[PDB]
Amino acid sequence: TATGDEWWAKCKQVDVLDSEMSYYDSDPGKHKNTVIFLHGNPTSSYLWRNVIPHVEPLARCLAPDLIGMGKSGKLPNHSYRFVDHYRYLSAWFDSVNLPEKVTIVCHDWGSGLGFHWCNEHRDRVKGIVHMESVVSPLKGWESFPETARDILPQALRSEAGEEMVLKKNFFIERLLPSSIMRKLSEEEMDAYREPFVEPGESRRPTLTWPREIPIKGDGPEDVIEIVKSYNKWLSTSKDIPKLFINADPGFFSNAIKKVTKNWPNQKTVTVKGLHFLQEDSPEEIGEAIADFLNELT
Repeated sequence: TATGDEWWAKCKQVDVLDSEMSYYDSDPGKHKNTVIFLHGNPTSSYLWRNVIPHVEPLARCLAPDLIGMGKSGKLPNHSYRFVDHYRYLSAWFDSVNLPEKVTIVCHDWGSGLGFHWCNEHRDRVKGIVHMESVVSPLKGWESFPETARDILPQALRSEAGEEMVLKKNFFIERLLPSSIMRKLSEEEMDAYREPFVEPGESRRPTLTWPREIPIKGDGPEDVIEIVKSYNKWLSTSKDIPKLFINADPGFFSNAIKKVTKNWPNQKTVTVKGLHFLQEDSPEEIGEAIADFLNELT
């Protein structure tokens, strides 16, 4: 199912600041119940292709490609830091005729952006669904999941990051399949490869993202402070219904379950998967989001 071109034929484009962003939108401009799906690294809105159909009968579903990723525009200055993504994503939020409140569904760096957007736009949030998410700064390279303890310091956050990612597409060719339980069809793999076909700066988003991970003591301090701030808000957010979709065995999920154990007003459902759990349990994730929306209403 689902070529890259079939998925992106369903998506529209919108000008955003000095560039353009691609996004899925099941109901352009409608102010009915609305859900926004945010992917992370190194994926795109394609990641949600099998989840969204379970939610669409209840809600307008939007799923943007983050700037520099999917079919969204590439930036000539190739500056793809968290604050740069948040600039373009915030403008996108203001450009797609959203209703007064929305539910955010987010994954990985999509949750970093989504949690931050929510923290800055608190009266626009009717619920948050998060999975394999960025819920806290990390204490050190020790609190990272075991399969990546060495991958993140050495290599990507090093001088060697450029050659592994920009030249040999390490995040797409190695990391992505390494945290999916099944093996992707080459159709699905080509859909993930398409935004980063050309070697060089086109792949810079997949290298800047691991360099943004908030490691206390290392940095970056600006992301560390963004994450601490929205963690503080989330941990006392009694009025914001939350659904944590726990991946078993997961990647970040074990650590997230601990960070969020006492978060008020958070329900947990568990599904099978590693980090990219949408590729192993999209049906269960979609039906859990559908249940969550019905509880909100």
